[PDB]
Amino acid sequence: SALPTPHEIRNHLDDYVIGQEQAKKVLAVAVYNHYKRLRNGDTSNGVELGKSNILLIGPTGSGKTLLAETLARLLDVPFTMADATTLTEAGYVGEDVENIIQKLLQKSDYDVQKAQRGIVYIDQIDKISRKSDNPSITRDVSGEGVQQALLKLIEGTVAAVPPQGGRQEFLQVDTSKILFICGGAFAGLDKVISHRVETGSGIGFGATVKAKSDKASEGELLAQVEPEDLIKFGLIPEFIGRLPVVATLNELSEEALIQILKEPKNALTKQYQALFNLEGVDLEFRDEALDAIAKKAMARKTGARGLRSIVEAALLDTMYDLPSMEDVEKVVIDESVIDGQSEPLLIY
Amino acid sequence: LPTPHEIRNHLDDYVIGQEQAKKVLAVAVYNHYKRLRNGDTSNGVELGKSNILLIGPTGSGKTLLAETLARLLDVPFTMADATTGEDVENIIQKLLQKSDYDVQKAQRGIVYIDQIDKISRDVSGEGVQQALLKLIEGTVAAVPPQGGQQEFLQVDTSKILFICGGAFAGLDKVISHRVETGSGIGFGATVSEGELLAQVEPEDLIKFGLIPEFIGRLPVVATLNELSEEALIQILKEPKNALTKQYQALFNLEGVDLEFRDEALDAIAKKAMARKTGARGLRSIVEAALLDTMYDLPSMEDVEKVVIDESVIDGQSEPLLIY
Amino acid sequence: ALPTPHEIRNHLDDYVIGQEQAKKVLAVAVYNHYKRLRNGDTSNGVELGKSNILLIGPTGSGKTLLAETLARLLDVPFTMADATTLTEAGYVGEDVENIIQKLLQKSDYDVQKAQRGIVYIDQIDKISRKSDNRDVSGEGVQQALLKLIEGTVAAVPPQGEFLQVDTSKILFI
Ligand SMILES: Nc1ncnc2c1ncn2[C@@H]1O[C@H](COP(=O)(O)OP(=O)(O)OP(O)(O)=S)[C@@H](O)[C@H]1O
Ligand SMILES: Nc1ncnc2c1ncn2[C@@H]1O[C@H](COP(=O)(O)OP(=O)(O)OP(O)(O)=S)[C@@H](O)[C@H]1O
Ligand SMILES: Nc1ncnc2c1ncn2[C@@H]1O[C@H](COP(=O)(O)OP(=O)(O)O)[C@@H](O)[C@H]1O
Repeated sequence: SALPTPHEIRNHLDDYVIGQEQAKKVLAVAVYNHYKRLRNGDTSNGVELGKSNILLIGPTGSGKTLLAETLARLLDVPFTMADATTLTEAGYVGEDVENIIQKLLQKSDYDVQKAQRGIVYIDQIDKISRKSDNPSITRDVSGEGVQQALLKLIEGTVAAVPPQGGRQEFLQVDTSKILFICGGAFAGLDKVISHRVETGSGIGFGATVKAKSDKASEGELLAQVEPEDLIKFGLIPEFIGRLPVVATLNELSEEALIQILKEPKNALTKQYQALFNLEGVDLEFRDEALDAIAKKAMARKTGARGLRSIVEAALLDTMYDLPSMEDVEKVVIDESVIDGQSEPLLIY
Repeated sequence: LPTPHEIRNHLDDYVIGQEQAKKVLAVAVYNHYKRLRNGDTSNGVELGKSNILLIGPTGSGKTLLAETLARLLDVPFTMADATTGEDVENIIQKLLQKSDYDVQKAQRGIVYIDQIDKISRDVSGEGVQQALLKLIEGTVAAVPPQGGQQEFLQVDTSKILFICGGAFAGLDKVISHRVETGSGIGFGATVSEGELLAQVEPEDLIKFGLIPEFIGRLPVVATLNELSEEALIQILKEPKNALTKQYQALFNLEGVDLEFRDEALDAIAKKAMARKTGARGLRSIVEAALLDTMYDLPSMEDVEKVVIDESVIDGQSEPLLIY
Repeated sequence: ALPTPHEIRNHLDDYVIGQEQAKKVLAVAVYNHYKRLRNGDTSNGVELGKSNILLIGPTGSGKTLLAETLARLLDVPFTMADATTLTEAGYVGEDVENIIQKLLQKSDYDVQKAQRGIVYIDQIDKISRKSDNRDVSGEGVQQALLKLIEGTVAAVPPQGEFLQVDTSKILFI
């Protein structure tokens, strides 16, 4: 009945995530502390055990969704994944907040005692930010109105969930023990933080001019974030209080992309290597081709998500004639193959 | 069991004029089912799925490639539409009808979507792309088996392949300025589109309106640029299920011969292109022409053969009869 | 050889006036329906296109009249249903299977004679999809008719076990 440690869970994620050290510590410590809180259940000397949610921040295609999915594999309690862009303020045409709890029970097979001990994740949280700039009569619903509904959910209270797909029977489900991991790529947040921190100068002659912001520093700038910086973005102070912990994820570097195709077991290189291993054929991928693929990805400003297009576009012809081909034991791909000038060398 | 070369020939029998698209679907479907025969038991655990994205004009045979492929492969297949807040559960239950409410057999089925560009730029517009993201990656949806037990069956969405079909409008202008040349308005500046679509990339799709997260799930790309005029004639002659052969077979049991000269088929190509609808707007041209002939053919006696001329399509003349 | 397209148009002219083009279309589809069932799927042409009818016209144009006048001239039974009272999931309003039940009453429970029957529906616009305001009178009803039109078998209690009655051979208007 031994629970996993923060070091053990961190090593498990290293085999599926690359280039994110500070964020791994938060999820490991939070998930570790989560098991302890639910396990004790105000039975030990420690009475009224609190809760601490997590707020992930990082650019697009940085790996936020990856940590949420890979973590659920080793996680014992259930896990779900939703989006807040479709939520509405209790009555509009779009959606209801309790739909999140409905998807949670599907993973737990309608086990209330087991669902309360589960974990929940939210994606695209930046879309919830104030839209109208200190709103007017329009009564923003997609924005501010959504945060107010979540306030009680994140803190803890009973709710109502349809049993088998309704919209006259509702079951109560507490949420004080349920954890939430909100995350969404924020747009323009770097500008807001930079403008606030690095400026103490007027435009006139007498005012002194502070020399700062020499480099962009996207990774090091988000580290200096604070709740007041988010208020200018559009978030409410009450909502930020429900999410005390913060995590800053750095963008992807060129060399980082090479590691993603070699270190993790789910790398596409290992997938295609195993795709031909069943056929009794070997595969190879030289460094001359991997570094070039990273340049094509950054050139297209698509990131690691749009990386399969570069691989499948090259091996399209080879995969077509490979099944019919016989007496072929190994295939070698070169940098020229990625450009398309040459064809991958085949070993008979 | 099949091979890319074997499936290419079968597709060729019912489809023509699209050579590059055949190799794309062949290797894709081949490796897709390979993962089902052998899953995570090999060293390459958690083999990811490769979705497919078709790009071509309307009536360019986008639906036939998915529909005909489904017939060849003994697996279920349904047809979805981008018009149908989430409204994503209807697509799952729609597939179980053909599969007789089977979990494993349905999971290996394929699904097709039409008018995928209609949502690019609200819960029915851009809100649909965001919802599909999880569907095109893997999830489970409740589906009442038989309609009703008070229970539901779980059907993963990682094994089911998706083919997002559609026709992008104005995409040619986006790629021209980015790759070929910035022109169209100047004097020296240059004032088929198919060749341009081959050089398409995901970066151009972002300016079109699509979401990069949505495009990342579909690395495969297909270019059903256009259909040739002769191909239309071949479409009515090479496929065994051609409409020309249907009417020919319709009158065979009646004991009357039918004919279709080449000088009459070329006119149908002009009316088809004039409507900018492709092969879908073909029966309207045929059924509207043969309506007069079919109306009085049973009444007429001692007629063994019928000939349709080019003038007949226009309607100015009457189809020649043979006694 | 009871039906003649040249004669069927002459008979409708007695009871209907002002629609010459529409009368020609019905004579072709109606004649093609029985011409097909005379030799079912035995010809060389495989995957033959299904023959159905879609009447579209303004008010008082005679849509409902053609359905009634046709049945009188015709021998096979006829039914006149409506999409306004149809519901889904066995609700209190009505079920799609009721259309098959009424057909047998006209045919006196003759499956061989019922498969060659005609079907007519009015106010098809009512089942048109609408944005969410549950909506039972909509897409759900269309799905039942779609699987029913594409050809299937539906349970029918004989005389009020159940009987299976194919529908790929039954016409729909
Ligand atoms: N650190 C990483 N290591 C390996 N693969 C990664 C990493 N980060 C991103 N990826 C790849 O990018 C894909 C998408 O990751 P996501 O977590 O969705 O990125 P993202 O920043 O969350 O984008 P969003 O959620 O739309 S803002 C993953 O399935 C991986 O293939
Ligand atoms: N072509 C016609 N010739 C003669 N009388 C007609 C014609 N069409 C309609 N009528 C008259 O209108 C009455 C109703 O005809 P209907 O077929 O119900 O018209 P309708 O347009 O089909 O109505 P709906 O909207 O389809 S229920 C008939 O009983 C006739 O008196
Ligand atoms: N290359 C082709 N060969 C044979 N038939 C074709 C071809 N392209 C289109 N068709 C015809 O077009 C019809 C399907 O059109 P569809 O693909 O649904 O149009 P859209 O893609 O605009 O929905 C089929 O009946 C098919 O016979």
